[PDB]
Amino acid sequence: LADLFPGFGSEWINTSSGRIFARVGGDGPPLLLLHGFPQTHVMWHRVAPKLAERFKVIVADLPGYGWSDMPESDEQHTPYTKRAMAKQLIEAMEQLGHVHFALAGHDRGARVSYRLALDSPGRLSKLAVLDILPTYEYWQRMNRAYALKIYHWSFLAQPAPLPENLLGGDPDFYVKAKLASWTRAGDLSAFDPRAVEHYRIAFADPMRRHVMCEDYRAGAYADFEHDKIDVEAGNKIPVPMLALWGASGIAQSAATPLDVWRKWASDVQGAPIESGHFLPEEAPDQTAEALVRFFSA
Amino acid sequence: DLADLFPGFGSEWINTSSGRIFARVGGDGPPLLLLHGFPQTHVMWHRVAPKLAERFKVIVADLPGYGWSDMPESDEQHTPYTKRAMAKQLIEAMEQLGHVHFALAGHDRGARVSYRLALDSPGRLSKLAVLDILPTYEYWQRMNRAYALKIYHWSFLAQPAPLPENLLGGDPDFYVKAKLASWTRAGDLSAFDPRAVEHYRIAFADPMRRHVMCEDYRAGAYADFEHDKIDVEAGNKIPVPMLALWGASGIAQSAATPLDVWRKWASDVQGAPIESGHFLPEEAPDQTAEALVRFFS
Repeated sequence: LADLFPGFGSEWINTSSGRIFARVGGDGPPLLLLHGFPQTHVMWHRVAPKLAERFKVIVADLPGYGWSDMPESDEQHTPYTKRAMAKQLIEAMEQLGHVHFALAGHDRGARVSYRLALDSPGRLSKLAVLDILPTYEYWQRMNRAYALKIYHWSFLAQPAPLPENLLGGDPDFYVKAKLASWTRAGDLSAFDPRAVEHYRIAFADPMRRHVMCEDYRAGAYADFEHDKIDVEAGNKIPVPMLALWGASGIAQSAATPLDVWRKWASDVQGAPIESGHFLPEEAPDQTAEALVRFFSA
Repeated sequence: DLADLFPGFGSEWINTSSGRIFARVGGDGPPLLLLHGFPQTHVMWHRVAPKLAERFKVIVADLPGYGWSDMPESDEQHTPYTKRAMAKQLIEAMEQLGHVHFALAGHDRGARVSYRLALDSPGRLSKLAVLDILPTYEYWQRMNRAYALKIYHWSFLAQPAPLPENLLGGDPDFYVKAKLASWTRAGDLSAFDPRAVEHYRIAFADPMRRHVMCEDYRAGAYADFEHDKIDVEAGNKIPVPMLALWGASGIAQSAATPLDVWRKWASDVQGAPIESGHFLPEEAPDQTAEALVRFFS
């Protein structure tokens, strides 16, 4: 597997729920980058160098993803709820001495991020979320059109071992299909093939696939419940936040992203980027510029 | 290999302009067509059809593309697997038997054919019974988080080929058994005759058959919904006396109280819950059979 972060260190961060793998590079204020599904921390490899010019950039595999340890799940999918993941990453950052940090997340990692910001806003200086709306909003917008677009939200949340069993016949196909289907071009051309091999290898592990289903199961249940509480309580993220979404990404299919994020966040700015879902790989320069600008003041 | 679950029924290959319809035919009296759904074949009627064959000419047909019926070539609109096309094809099949006015009971996909048949060609039907469905439009209209999770396969199987085909290919025996079990009251396969499960398993083992099923679901997400929408918007009601049966633990009762729903779609509908999951004729054969004989005779 290729090293896509030349000069970045490698950290195995112990937490109470398992080790968090991260690449660490740069200097300056700490910036935690969180990938999503079906990816690993390497999806940041095209923007993290630019960030590392200005920030101490920690590029972490989510709990259960990549090379992070996989906590055993339970009937409530607890370790794969974003609340739990957020607590675990808070612990990881504390192990590095980062109790107040900037956070950019993509996809599942963005869900961890905004849940972190709701649960533990004091930990964040600024938050960027890439190509998501809150989990509650996706579910609340789950009509025919969206159920077809993000069918995987309900498919991967089916009780084990149904998606696991189907995924296991040809894991390569599914990970490549999801990477391709959510890009602007509809193929794998936006990705570095070395990055794709990282994603594919991670997906080849039946336990990693199970974790991904657990993440989606949490996404269908506890994550939704946690968001529902906040949205019904009018809890808003108080951390200044950037919502970036791809013009051809997933978030803009459900709804206009800034309008939605303004319901969740008291201090949100937003920008579309001409890109499919995978902003940092499809549009690394625009993404990296957006993030540097936002986190730089 | 495959048991004959209709002793004393004939076996008829009915030619149509779109391919052969396989049917078991027994009994004498007014013709009654029984249509199975997914992921089953005509043999799902094996426990109720002999009771029906006491008073009716019972024709127990595999849906177009299912079971042993031929698989018409699909197209980009999934035309042959739209319920309107399957209804047309079954009307033609019944015409080959000289049945231009018949009773019709359908379960699951076959019930969708049946009510579409009733809407498109109500003169063809004396009486219609639909088992454990609401109209396709209603499922999509009701689409929300809860229904999305419950009937996730509506969106999963409707994904563009070859995504669901490849996934189903990962563990087809598991999938068909999981569907059967998960939609019963028991939650396992104990309501089924193992010889019937063998029929369903073998049908499901054929990739071409699985492709047809995905075509059926793709139709169900697109054209079938559009056809239904036209009828809702025109206020077109089914004028054929109809019986809506649903499993107290079935799919239909979740989304909305089925009689109340069907009364929007049909002018003369009676309904009854059956103490069963989705597979009324197999989980509750006596209760189902009685209800059908009472209604049809």
